[PDB]
Amino acid sequence: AMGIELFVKAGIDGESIGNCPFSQRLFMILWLKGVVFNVTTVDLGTHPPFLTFNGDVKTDVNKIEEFLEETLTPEKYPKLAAKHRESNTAGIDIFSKFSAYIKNTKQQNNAALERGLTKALKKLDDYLNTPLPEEIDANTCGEDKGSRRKFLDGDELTLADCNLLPKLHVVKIVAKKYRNYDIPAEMTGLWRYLKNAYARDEFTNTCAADSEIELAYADVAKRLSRS
Repeated sequence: AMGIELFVKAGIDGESIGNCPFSQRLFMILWLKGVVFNVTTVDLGTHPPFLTFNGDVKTDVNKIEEFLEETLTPEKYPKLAAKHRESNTAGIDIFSKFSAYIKNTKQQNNAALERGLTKALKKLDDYLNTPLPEEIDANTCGEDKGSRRKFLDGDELTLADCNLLPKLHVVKIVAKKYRNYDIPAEMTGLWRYLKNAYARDEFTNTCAADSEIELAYADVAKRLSRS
């Protein structure tokens, strides 16, 4: 549990944080562990973020996640794994539906691709509004018999949030910029969750700027040119 050097994507100015949900994932985990670590922004290009632990390189973000959760343990470090399996699968198809949506150039497919994104957002909204069994037991449910928990697994950030929140933020920023798409406000559980994340330094201070996320997709997101 020493000598941790994180390497994340650099923004256009060479110093600030670039757009990379996987970089922010690892940045959030390390921060939420309370471990001492340094972070460096580098070009990276198409390469994934990575870290060194006591001078040994660790690669592959999912393997890095397991290594950190197994190496930084109680009592000195908190366990961050979600306790509910549904927390690990909630929202899993959102990024892929968003990507297919912003990449299509045919106006004929836009409505179906938008409904697919909206539906995948709605399943995530349902999970965040359905009370977890401990909330029902604790009678901590909202007056509407709905969940008021702050994040996927409970009121604490878990590894599943470190995965999903960077991607969901990118979806919000990019779908708005390049399709004028708004995550419906009636998705109150999804919006409660995003705003809970925006209120936490661990997300906000590891986040790439709005302009950075939008510019990073300027070649990826396509205009509805063809019919």
